[PDB]
Parts: sequence; structure tokens; C-alpha cells
Amino acid sequence: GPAVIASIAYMDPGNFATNIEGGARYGYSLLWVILAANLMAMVIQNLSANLGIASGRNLPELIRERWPRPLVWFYWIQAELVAMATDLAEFLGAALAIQLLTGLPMFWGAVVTGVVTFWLLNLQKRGTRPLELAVGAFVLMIGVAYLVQVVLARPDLAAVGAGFVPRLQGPGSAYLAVGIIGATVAPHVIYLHSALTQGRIQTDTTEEKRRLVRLNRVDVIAAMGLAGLINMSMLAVAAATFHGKNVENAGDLTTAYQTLTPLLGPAASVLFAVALLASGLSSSAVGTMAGDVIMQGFMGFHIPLWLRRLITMLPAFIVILLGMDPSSVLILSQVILCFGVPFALVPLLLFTARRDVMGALVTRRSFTVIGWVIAVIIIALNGYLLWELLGG
Ligand SMILES: CCCCCCCC/C=C/CCCCCCCC(=O)OC[C@H](O)CO
Ligand SMILES: CCCCCCCC/C=C/CCCCCCCC(=O)OC[C@H](O)CO
Ligand SMILES: CCCCCCCC/C=C\CCCCCCCC(=O)OC[C@H](O)CO
Ligand SMILES: CCCCCCCC/C=C\CCCCCCCC(=O)OC[C@H](O)CO
Ligand SMILES: CCCCCCCC/C=C\CCCCCCCC(=O)OC[C@H](O)CO
Ligand SMILES: CCCCCCCC/C=C\CCCCCCCC(=O)OC[C@H](O)CO
Ligand SMILES: CCCCCCCC/C=C\CCCCCCCC(=O)OC[C@H](O)CO
Ligand SMILES: CCCCCCCC/C=C\CCCCCCCC(=O)OC[C@H](O)CO
Ligand SMILES: CCCCCCCC/C=C\CCCCCCCC(=O)OC[C@H](O)CO
Ligand SMILES: [Cl-]
Ligand SMILES: [Cl-]
Ligand SMILES: [Mn+2]
Ligand SMILES: [Mn+2]
Repeated sequence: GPAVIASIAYMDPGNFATNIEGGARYGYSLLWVILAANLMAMVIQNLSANLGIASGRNLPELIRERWPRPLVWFYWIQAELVAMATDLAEFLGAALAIQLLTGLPMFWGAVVTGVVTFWLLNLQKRGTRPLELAVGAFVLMIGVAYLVQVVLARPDLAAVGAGFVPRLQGPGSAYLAVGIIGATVAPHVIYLHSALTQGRIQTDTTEEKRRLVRLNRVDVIAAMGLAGLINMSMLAVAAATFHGKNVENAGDLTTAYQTLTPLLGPAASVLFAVALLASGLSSSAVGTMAGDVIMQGFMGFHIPLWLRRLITMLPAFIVILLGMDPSSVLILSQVILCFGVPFALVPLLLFTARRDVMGALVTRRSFTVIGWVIAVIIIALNGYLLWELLGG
């Protein structure tokens, strides 16, 4: 199912870190963030998909051919920082799941992750098909587990209802709300989702274009709606499990399995870690593939795929060697990703409103306004958080 495959692709280790920590530390009060970020991602990914259908090119390619060279260089560098921050959460989340399963130190967990990710890149498309379905089964069923657990946990519905009213409770809640937006509105997909759509036309004609826009819109919203229900459920179960109970290391990903213990029993620790590992390995390989496509779109050339894989591993090993907490840096990476969202939105909103780019598929003037409002909101939230990190 198209809703199933995309919800699994969007459930990266960054979502696990932000949902568990969000519910455990702030209860249900951040449910409106997940709902809002999911609705924003619906509009943004629809524009990114409609850009590839109408133009036949991805967003990095259109920037390379239309904007002045120094601006293309700056946009390539910031998209490369998005690449490292995206891979940092996924590569480390897999290494963390290795520790949750085997007990190896985080350094060796990254070594095992590095060997698997290096080997996973050499595989062809026909060899990874059973693996893409395998990782999907693990992540999907864990998502359904939280959907069932959010009912069985009997959440305080008075607190659940109030959590959908936007309330930012200081700087700490703004830090985690920004991380949830970055974990939902993935800037790496903003550049990439155009490349998945480019060429999806069977044969060039306006009729086929409006057909694929119709199909993509239904599939994206259905998947996002499912991913949003799972994310809200995982945060709500984390709130019912830890919030207010003063549990040692609550919100951390090493104790997140306790959210599914009343449903899974002794299997909650293995099933959660296996899902965290599968979510980390698949998203780290896809992101590495996407980063290479993004560089070719911006610069017309790329570095060897093994070299890109080696460079993205360096921040993960350094964080491990520094003794930093894995769950905390996963959240930090999503916060940095949220600062890359407005940079990706500006060319997206500008290109999807041009006839020489979209042809007959120019975005409705209303949705262009909504897209700019989303950009101003995320800029304000990123500015609101970055303000209190300097004092205010
Ligand atoms: C591929 C799927 C199967 C997974 C197998 C990975 C394949 C590559 C393993 C390389 C060595 C990593 C194995 C662990 C490192 C060996 C040394 C070790 O175990 O060290 C433990 C000690 O506690 C530390 O001080
Ligand atoms: C917090 C902010 C609230 C967010 C509000 C949520 C609105 C729900 C929108 C869902 C998908 C929107 C799809 C928009 C598709 C626009 C396509 C268009 O305008 O036509 C162009 C042509 O069809 C091809 O490019
Ligand atoms: C935090 C976001 C990412 C941080 C990014 C920081 C670096 C910005 C990139 C290049 C410097 C400005 C462009 C100059 C280098 C591009 C070479 C070029 O094509 O143009 C040269 C000159 O600027 C023609 O006027
Ligand atoms: C299109 C049909 C209407 C959409 C159906 C939902 C009804 C609420 C309206 C918009 C949702 C977003 C706004 C809801 C949040 C209240 C307004 C707000 O943002 O302020 C926050 C809070 O009230 C400060 O204390
Ligand atoms: C491509 C990005 C565009 C570049 C443009 C701006 C870049 C700034 C990025 C991140 C600043 C935020 C750093 C967050 C560091 C906060 C450390 C922390 O742990 O915060 C704790 C929180 O206050 C309670 O838990
Ligand atoms: C068909 C295959 C289906 C079965 C496959 C999954 C079954 C998992 C079985 C044993 C869990 C091994 C872990 C030992 C018990 C863990 C329960 C627990 O309390 O967790 C402690 C935690 O590891 C401390 O941090
Ligand atoms: C991160 C700072 C710079 C890191 C860079 C130094 C690390 C090199 C060490 C081991 C990798 C060696 C991999 C060898 C792969 C062989 C592929 C080859 O033949 O190289 C030609 C070209 O790279 C493609 O065709
Ligand atoms: C704190 C609140 C934010 C503070 C920071 C302010 C940033 C505001 C960003 C966008 C405003 C609306 C911009 C709408 C631009 C529309 C441009 C357009 O439609 O086409 C013109 C294009 O430049 C032809 O090449
Ligand atoms: C890198 C991606 C993000 C770019 C980062 C841009 C940072 C600065 C932009 C906007 C400032 C944020 C404005 C926050 C809104 C609060 C300011 C305000 O209006 O104060 C309220 C009232 O005036 C007092 O009583
Ligand atoms: Cl242009
Ligand atoms: Cl409460
Ligand atoms: Mn994500
Ligand atoms: Mn930890």
C-alpha cells in the first residue's frame, strides 16, 4: 500500500526520539505540534511532488539551471548540512538499537552499522526488495502497536484534548516542538521527493500530469494521516507511561520499550529495538542515496558513494567518543533540520508558482499563500527558539 510504504519511510529514528521525549517530559501538551507539522508536511510534499510532475526536474536541478552560481553553491552547502544532520540521527539510531539488542558499546554499534550500511549500498535494487518489505513489516506493526496501546493505556482525555490547543511552555518545549517539526517536515525529502516524481509520467501530456498529481495527493495525505496518528499515539503512550511518574531516564530511547510492555510483555524490548534498527538502517541508506542525488542536482557532479558514506559517519563516531547521550543528539539533529526547512521552501514556493516551470500545473494562488504562511510560521518558531537559546 502507498500509505503503508510512505509512513514507514517517514518513521525515522528522529521521530522515535522526539515522540518519546516529548510525551514523557511534556505530557500531551505537544500533540498540536505533531498535528500541525503533519498538515504542513502534506502541503509541502504535495508541492515538491507537483514540481517533479510538471517540470520533470528535481528542486536541486532547477536551482542549478536558473539561479546564479554563488547562490547555487550556498544552497548546495546547506543541503549538504541537511544531509549530515539527517544521517546523524539515522546512523546513530541504528547503532543505539544494536546496543539495545546485543549490548555492544556504542562505538562497536556504529562499526556494525557502518559495515551494514556500506554493504547495503553495493546491493542492487532487486536484492533490497525483500529487505524493503522486511523493514516495512517491523516498523508498520510497531506503529499499529502504539495505535492499539493508546486506546488500552486509558489516557486522560481531558489532558489529551487540551494538548491540541497550541501552548509553548517555555524554551524547553519550544526546543522539542522545533525538533518535532524537523522530524516530520524532512527537508531532505523536500529536495528528493521531486526526484521520485521526475519521470513518473508514462508519456508527456497535461492529462497524465493532472492524473499523477491526483494520485500523488491521495497517497501522500493517506500516508501522512497514518503517520500522524502513529506519531501522536507514540507521544501519547509515552505521556501515559512516564509523564508525572518521575521515572529514571524517562524519554530516553533505552527505556522507551516500557511504553509497549503492557501490550507486548517481555517482547517489548526486542520488538522496539528491532524496529529502531530497521528504521535506522533503511533511512540511513536512502538518505545517503538521496544526498548523492542532491549533489548531482546542484553541481552536476558527485563524489564517490563510498566517500560520502565515510564522511557522514564521522559526526556519529565523534559524538560516541565524546560520551554524548544518543537520544539527545537525535533530537538535536531534528532541530537543526528544522532550520533547513525555510531554505528549502523558498525555491519550492517560487518555482511552483511560475508558468515557465509548471506550465498548466501552476499551483493554486491560495495554496501558494498557505505555503508562505507555513514558511513564516517555521521561521518564527525557529527564531523564537533560537532567541531563548541566547536569553529572552
Ligand atoms: C552483517 C550482519 C551481521 C552482523 C555482523 C557484522 C559484520 C561485520 C562485523 C565486524 C566486526 C564487528 C563485530 C563486533 C566487534 C568485534 C569485537 C568485539 O566484539 O568487542 C567487544 C568488546 O566488548 C569491546 O571491548
Ligand atoms: C498549519 C497550516 C495548516 C495547513 C493546511 C492544510 C491544508 C490541507 C492540504 C493538503 C494537501 C494540499 C495539496 C495542495 C495541492 C496544490 C496543487 C495546486 O494548487 O494545483 C496545481 C496543479 O494541480 C499541480 O501542480
Ligand atoms: C548555514 C547555511 C550553510 C552555510 C553556507 C556558508 C557558505 C556559503 C556558500 C558559499 C559562500 C558564498 C558564495 C561564494 C562561493 C561560491 C562560488 C561562486 O560560484 O561565486 C563566487 C562569488 O561569490 C561570485 O560572486
Ligand atoms: C477550515 C475549518 C477550520 C479548521 C478546523 C479546526 C478549527 C480551528 C481552526 C483552525 C485550526 C488551527 C487553529 C486552532 C488553534 C486555535 C487558534 C490559535 O492558534 O491560538 C492558539 C491558542 O488559542 C492560544 O492560546
Ligand atoms: C541548515 C540550518 C540553517 C542554519 C541557520 C541556523 C542554524 C542554527 C541551527 C541550530 C541552532 C539550535 C541549536 C540547539 C542547541 C540547544 C542545545 C539543547 O540541548 O537545548 C536544550 C533545550 O533548551 C532544552 O532541552
Ligand atoms: C516467533 C518469534 C516471536 C518471539 C520474538 C520476540 C520474543 C522476545 C523474547 C524474549 C525477550 C528477551 C529479553 C529478556 C526479557 C526482556 C523483558 C524485560 O523486562 O526487559 C528488560 C530489559 O532488557 C532491561 O533493560
Ligand atoms: C573524511 C575525510 C576524507 C576521507 C577519505 C579518505 C578515507 C579513505 C580510506 C578508506 C576508504 C577507501 C575506499 C576505497 C574505495 C575504492 C574505490 C576506488 O577505486 O577509488 C576510485 C574512486 O574513489 C571511485 O571510483
Ligand atoms: C517572524 C516572522 C517572519 C520574519 C521574517 C520575515 C520573512 C517573511 C518571509 C516571507 C514573507 C512573504 C514573502 C512572499 C514573497 C512572494 C514573492 C513572489 O511571489 O514572487 C516574487 C519573486 O521574487 C519573483 O522572482
Ligand atoms: C534558519 C531558518 C530560520 C531562520 C531564523 C530567523 C530568526 C529571526 C527571524 C524571525 C524572528 C522570530 C520572531 C519571533 C516572534 C516573537 C517576536 C515578537 O513579535 O514579540 C512579540 C511581541 O511583540 C512582544 O510583546
Ligand atoms: Cl526563477
Ligand atoms: Cl496532565
Ligand atoms: Mn522523519
Ligand atoms: Mn540514551
